[PDB]
Amino acid sequence: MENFQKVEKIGEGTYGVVYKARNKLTGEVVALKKIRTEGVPSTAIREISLLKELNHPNIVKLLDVIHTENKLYLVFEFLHQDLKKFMDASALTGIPLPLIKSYLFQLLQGLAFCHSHRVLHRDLKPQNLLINTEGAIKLADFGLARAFGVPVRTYTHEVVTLWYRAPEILLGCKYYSTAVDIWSLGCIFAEMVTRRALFPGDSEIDQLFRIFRTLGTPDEVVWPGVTSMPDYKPSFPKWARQDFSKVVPPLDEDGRSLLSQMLHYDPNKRISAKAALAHPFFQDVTKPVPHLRL
Repeated sequence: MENFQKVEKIGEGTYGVVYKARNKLTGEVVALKKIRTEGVPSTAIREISLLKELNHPNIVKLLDVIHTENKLYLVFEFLHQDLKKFMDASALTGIPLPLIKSYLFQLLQGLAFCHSHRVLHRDLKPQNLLINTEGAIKLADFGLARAFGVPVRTYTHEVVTLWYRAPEILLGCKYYSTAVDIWSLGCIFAEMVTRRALFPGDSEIDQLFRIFRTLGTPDEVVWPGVTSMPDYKPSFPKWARQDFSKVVPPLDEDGRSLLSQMLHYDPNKRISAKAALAHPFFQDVTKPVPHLRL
């Protein structure tokens, strides 16, 4: 809009270009996201308006929803870097465990908040986890997936990553529960620790099979009702579960215990954000300052 001066392009978003901009009135710097045409369905407008109310220290603040000239612009709080870039920058040495714990702890607080309001993300990934120089990490784009379905490709034709997608989604479950977000966060937790994506699938079946080879092909024992899901196939190969000691070294026993609970197949058995915050893994949690060189 005319009220904002585009400083620069932050990157390509799921729904449209993302710009760093300055409000010509408050002088504040923000993140402007254009959402991609008939006239914007009232459903999306109402949903997004509700998002302006779910405010939390670990949720990127939605400053304004600008709907003008039949176009949508979301104005968000600006943060200088995302977890994906931070992880890439810390490849040689890896994010210190204390910071990993702090980040997971804060992220769970964010999920617990949104989940308590029955709002889920559905597309959590390192790219939408933002951090600042003070040791904070925040979840970006929360609640947008429900307002605008998550596409296979972005407006730039970029392939939306499947790496953090929960198995119930891959198996065709039409109704998502807050458990999908815990799954994603579990995958992210494992990636920060090992410095390598847990399940880097490059297709839905490849993603599903990578999960199967690590956690074992799910059956009626560990996941009641799984064999009756839309995309389940009795012909799926049968792989045996691997031991977490092999999956995420050198994560200690508390970490492995919590990760296992965040990666449970049955969405109903998967640990909640609230319960995870009480896990012994966070007994010695602190808030370290990450070293960022902007």
